[PDB]
Amino acid sequence: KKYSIGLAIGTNSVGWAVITDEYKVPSKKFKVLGNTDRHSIKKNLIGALLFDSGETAEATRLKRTARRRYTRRKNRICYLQEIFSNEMAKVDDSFFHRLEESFLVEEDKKHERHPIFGNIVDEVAYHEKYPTIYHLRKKLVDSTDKADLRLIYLALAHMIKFRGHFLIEGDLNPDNSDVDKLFIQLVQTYNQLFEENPINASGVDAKAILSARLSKSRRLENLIAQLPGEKKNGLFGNLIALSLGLTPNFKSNFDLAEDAKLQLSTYDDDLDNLLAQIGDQYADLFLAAKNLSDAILLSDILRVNTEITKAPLSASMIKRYDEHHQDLTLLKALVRQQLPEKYKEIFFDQSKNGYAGYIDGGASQEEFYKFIKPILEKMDGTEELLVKLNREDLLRKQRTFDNGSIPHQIHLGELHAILRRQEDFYPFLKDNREKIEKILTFRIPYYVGPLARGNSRFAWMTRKSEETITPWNFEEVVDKGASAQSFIERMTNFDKNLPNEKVLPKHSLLYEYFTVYNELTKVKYVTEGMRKPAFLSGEQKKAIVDLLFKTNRKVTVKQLKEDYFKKIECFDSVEISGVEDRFNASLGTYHDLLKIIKDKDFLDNEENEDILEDIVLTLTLFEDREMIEERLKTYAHLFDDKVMKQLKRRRYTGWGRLSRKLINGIRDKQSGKTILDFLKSDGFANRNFMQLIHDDSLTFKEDIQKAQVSGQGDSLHEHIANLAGSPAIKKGILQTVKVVDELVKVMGRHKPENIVIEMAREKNSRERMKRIEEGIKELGSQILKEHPVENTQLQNEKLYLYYLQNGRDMYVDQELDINRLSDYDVDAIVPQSFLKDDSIDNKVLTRSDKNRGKSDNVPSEEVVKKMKNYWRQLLNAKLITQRKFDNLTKAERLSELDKAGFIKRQLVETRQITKHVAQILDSRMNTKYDENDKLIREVKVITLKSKLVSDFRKDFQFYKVREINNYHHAHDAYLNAVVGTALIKKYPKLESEFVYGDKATAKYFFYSNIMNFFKTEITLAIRKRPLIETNGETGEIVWDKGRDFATVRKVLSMPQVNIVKKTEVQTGGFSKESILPKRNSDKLIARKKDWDPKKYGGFDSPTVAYSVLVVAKVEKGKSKKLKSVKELLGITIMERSSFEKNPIDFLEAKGYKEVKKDLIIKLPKYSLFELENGRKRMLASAGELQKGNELALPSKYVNFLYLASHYGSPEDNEQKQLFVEQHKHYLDEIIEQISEFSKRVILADANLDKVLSAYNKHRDKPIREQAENIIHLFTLTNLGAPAAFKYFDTTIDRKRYTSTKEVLDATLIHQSITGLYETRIDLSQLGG
RNA sequence: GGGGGCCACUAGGGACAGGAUGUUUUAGAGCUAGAAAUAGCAAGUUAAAAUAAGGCUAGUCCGUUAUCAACUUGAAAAAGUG
DNA sequence: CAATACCCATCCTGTCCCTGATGGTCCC
DNA sequence: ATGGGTATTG
Ligand SMILES: [K+]
Ligand SMILES: [K+]
Ligand SMILES: [K+]
Ligand SMILES: [K+]
Ligand SMILES: [K+]
Ligand SMILES: [K+]
Ligand SMILES: [K+]
Ligand SMILES: [K+]
Ligand SMILES: [K+]
Ligand SMILES: [K+]
Ligand SMILES: [K+]
Ligand SMILES: [K+]
Ligand SMILES: [Mg+2]
Ligand SMILES: [Mg+2]
Repeated sequence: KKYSIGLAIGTNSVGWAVITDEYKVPSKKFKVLGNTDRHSIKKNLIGALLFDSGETAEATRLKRTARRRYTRRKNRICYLQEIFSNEMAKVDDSFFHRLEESFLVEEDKKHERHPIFGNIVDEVAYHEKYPTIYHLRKKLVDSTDKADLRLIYLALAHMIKFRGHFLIEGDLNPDNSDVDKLFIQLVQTYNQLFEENPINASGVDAKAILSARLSKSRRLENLIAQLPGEKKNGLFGNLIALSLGLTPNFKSNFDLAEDAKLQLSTYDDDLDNLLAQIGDQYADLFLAAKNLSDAILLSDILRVNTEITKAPLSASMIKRYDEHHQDLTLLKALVRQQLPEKYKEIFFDQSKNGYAGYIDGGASQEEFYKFIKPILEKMDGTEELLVKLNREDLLRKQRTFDNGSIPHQIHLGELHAILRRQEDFYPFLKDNREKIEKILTFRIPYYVGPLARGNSRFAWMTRKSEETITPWNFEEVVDKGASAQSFIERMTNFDKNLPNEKVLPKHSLLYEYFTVYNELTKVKYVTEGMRKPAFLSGEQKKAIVDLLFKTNRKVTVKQLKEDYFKKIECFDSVEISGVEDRFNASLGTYHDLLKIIKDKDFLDNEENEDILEDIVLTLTLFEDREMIEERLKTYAHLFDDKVMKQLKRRRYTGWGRLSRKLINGIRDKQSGKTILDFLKSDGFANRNFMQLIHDDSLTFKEDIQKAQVSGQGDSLHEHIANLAGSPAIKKGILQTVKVVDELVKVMGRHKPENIVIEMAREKNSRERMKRIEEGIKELGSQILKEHPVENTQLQNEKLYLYYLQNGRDMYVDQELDINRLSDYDVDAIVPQSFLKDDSIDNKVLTRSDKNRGKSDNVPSEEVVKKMKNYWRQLLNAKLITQRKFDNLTKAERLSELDKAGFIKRQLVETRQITKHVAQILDSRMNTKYDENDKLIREVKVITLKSKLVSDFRKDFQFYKVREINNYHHAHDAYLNAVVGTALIKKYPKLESEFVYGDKATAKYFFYSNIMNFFKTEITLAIRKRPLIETNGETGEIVWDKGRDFATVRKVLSMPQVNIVKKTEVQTGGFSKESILPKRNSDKLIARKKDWDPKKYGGFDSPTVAYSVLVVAKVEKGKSKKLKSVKELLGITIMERSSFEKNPIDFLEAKGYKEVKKDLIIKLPKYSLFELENGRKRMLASAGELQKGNELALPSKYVNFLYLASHYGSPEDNEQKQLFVEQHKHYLDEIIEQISEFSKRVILADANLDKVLSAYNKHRDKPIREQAENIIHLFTLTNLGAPAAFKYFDTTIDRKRYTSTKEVLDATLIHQSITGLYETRIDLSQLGG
């Protein structure tokens, strides 16, 4: 009794099948438990587990961090209130109490309902005086009078509660950067550097032009237009563009070779890098430009003169309010005069998108502008209002979405101003001025995380002392250093060879020395007289390092040949091997530090090694400039303040993969030399890192083995979670392992012969729009400016390719037409006959694919000559990738080995995740070791790609139609088992390539014809094969083409297939997040304990974690007479912990009495119930059901639907077409099969009748179209939740099962993971 | 085949610190002519508070991921059962 | 009860770690 | 997006 297992691992499914020697699927009687008359049941050993997608932790994390932010904002306000407590108690002893209960209805308010003052007169007077908070803010900033303390608190609290971003380090408002003066200083430094070519900037109103609410390039065009004989791409134009935020190219301005693209948003290097070529001579010039950027940016936020107020922000908000008032008055009068019938709809209808809906309804600024633009264009006198509308500056509010550009420094300026104003009248303000400022300014450093005390699995902070941390004691109670170190050390890897050693920083000098020597030691060179290529000696390698690697950032092969072999060795022709074009490794950190410290002798002295290694470490471990300075202070005596400042400014990111103790630490017992010592010099063997750690002559290997530790073993689940993959496929993996365990238990604990596994292949429009916007603005093209596109629009392949190609053909240097995209072609770079890649990375939009060249290869050489420059531009704009660029440019460098490789890649799985699944299964099956202490592989784990069984299905007409039912997962698993076992039986030599564990034309031919042994006749550029295919060596039979195909057909035709939808408790949010308005409904859920939703609104739509069958009695009528009931009670996710802590008390609180504690059945989502005539339902909620049956459509109809819908040789195409038309009656039959199914199980009379009418309406339609829509028809029959579908143009809405009463008398079915083991409970025997 | 260092390019996972809206109740005295329904007009831009109910471990912490047929013995974790 | 239509929080900045996919190079 | 909650109409 031998057998194999076939598995199909997917993101929502795991298919499984058991096969025997004859590729047959067994069938057993399985015991049935429960209280029904059935004691056993016949099961086929084939099925598929279904489950909802595994979810990512992203949403949970976002909610967690937002939670923390709300807590901490509340704490900011609490600090501020604690500061005011005593003096406010002297002014108004209940002010903060009125504030805390501002939400409460007056009935529930324990104080006066007017918050600020507590009487109606003063409150109305306040609001008349300061219609917005910014009015009071500006007053307190500018005025010299003593203010009411409550008014002060309100302004300061408004600044603290909404403080603004911190994306700008340092302080702000350096003389308030009025744009004219920075523009003038730019002109001045430009005229300083170019006295012969000066710019006349007189009469140019830079303030208006650069601060205008216009696009960057348009403001650039305006300013350039104000300068005759001066162009936008010149030096000054490029500087103004850089100040406006564009990406100008300074190459052409200074006749550069290096492309000097600069954007102020790598710039720190990109400027230094550039300055080198033209000197520091020009630095100040560019600097006078950078400042302007700041000013321009501030001109976006502060739209008022900054010399009339120290509150430019609040003044600009008041400008908004005043223009809103004026424009609203004018608009009201205009509409009164010209369109008097619309006035109401505009100013009274909250449902309409007029001013009413804009202020009181749900209309956004954008929706209101869209609603009122035609009304303004239709009337007269609205020209200025239309101008303000198109500038997005009409009837503006003050609390909006574009306020994210307001830095915290501005709010801080106004806060500090108010403090210095009123600290003269209150002493507690003066003595707590810096404290309040710190309340506004303090941020938890990202490298500290939560300030937990041992109850957060996310926390890592170390405390210098054990006491409550506040904004003013943070630097003292918290260890910024140890916390910033643990921030990274908990996420970095250790050296795999020496597990207890930390890896080196990636940009470590020692690490880069290692990499360069390791690459340089395998180089070989030949000259004319030499007999054989030779290695570089230790002396030669040191000479190359000193002369070349320590003088150029990158060392090319040309530099090696000329600057060394010619200069030193006196060789006119030298052939180099082991390195191509240039060296991969390089001593970049050496050159950074040589620029910064300018002491080459310091860098070359081995004595300073340690120090340098520390510095880089410090520069990499930390990112806070203050901390970097504090750490580098111990070397302050070695460098000037210039060098030390330049040194603290430089920072590195990322870490290496080896430890210092491996590179330059452990030494060989006899040589005393470390690894790096062998790299620098190793006789005439020049052994690299791998050889060094594998030669038994040396002790490196033995010490590596000894250093190895294993630690604690993960559980299966722990091991799977720590894998690298999408959590959905990990859910699939774990379910697969559980399935295999249960299947082995079914077979009497006998382990299978083989296990064949296949793994399915694997918001976004926002990323697409970002890709194109960046590529086109980096490109500098106005095709996006004239052709606007929305994010959704990029879900079209051809249009997305159009924008990625800048509207040009990719094989011809010509423009493409948008409206002609239907006439163009989308071609694969490397042909899909070789690389089955259908992504944008291997596809190209061209006018005609003929223009690619020959279709059997990579684009021809002529196209590459024509288009390499344009492709390089698309590559630098990141519109095409480097892999795409390399495949496009391969003709100047496709070989037969490449084709053999592509074909093998289509068949041999190499994804690491599938190998991990194979490793898990193999280590669970094969556990014993032989006499040589080598693993005994009883169970062979084979892995296959989907194309094998796909091609098998299409070649032998075992077609799949996914929409008919869920049987195709299990069928895929079965075919996988069969194909894999037969394949390794026929060619055992291929075990290496397909089983886990330890000429180009020949392999091309072989791997292309590997699957031909199944066929009877093969036509290959006609040969015929025997009926019985056997193994050549063993003589064992692998495939009988007369009998085994019939076996496969019978297995696919079997109607009983164990589909099991995984029952899962629901988790996540309590309910819909929308805070609904007050309503007289018990569906409303209180957002806080005392906030009765009928007064305050609240949530609805709670999510049921799982339902519960309650058999009890409830009071009835005014007499409270106990009446026995049996019903489904949905325990909501929020009620879950309370219900589980004590279920009797929970249920009695809900109203139930005398609950039978033993008849309480937990029913998760998708719980299975069987009713009459085999009709099945799954629990969707406590009050709704999903379809629970599969429609087992016969195989002839499945194949007919495949062929007819257009889901080879022209003669075979004709035979298939002829079979379609000869079996046309199948159509009606299929309908019949659906109807009898629906009437039996679905029970949607209206829908089935509408569908029958639709089918009888389109009987004259073409057969292909009718079949395509019959495919849609199965949405009515499909397992699971009902959904709407369309038969041609008729739309069928979903019939829901809005009542769960019937299942209380049906039979509940508990299934094991495979569905082979059942427990069935007659629920009709409960109640009375 | 499997594994490693490097280079180049991409696709995804995880954690932290922050920003702007939104929503909800209250506050921002609506007025007049009618008894009222209702008519006419005025006004509107702002704020406070909450933003998973809440928890104990009381931290400027934690509360939406992963995991879950049934049954026996189990406080549970977990084994066992056809 | 049955059918029907409607609703559903959104957007953004920064710092950092990790694997895996493809191509290439040098090795065990 | 899907698919369960909700109010409306009946
Ligand atoms: K009261
Ligand atoms: K000009
Ligand atoms: K609104
Ligand atoms: K190279
Ligand atoms: K860093
Ligand atoms: K010094
Ligand atoms: K879920
Ligand atoms: K879950
Ligand atoms: K490699
Ligand atoms: K916020
Ligand atoms: K009001
Ligand atoms: K289950
Ligand atoms: Mg809270
Ligand atoms: Mg708000």
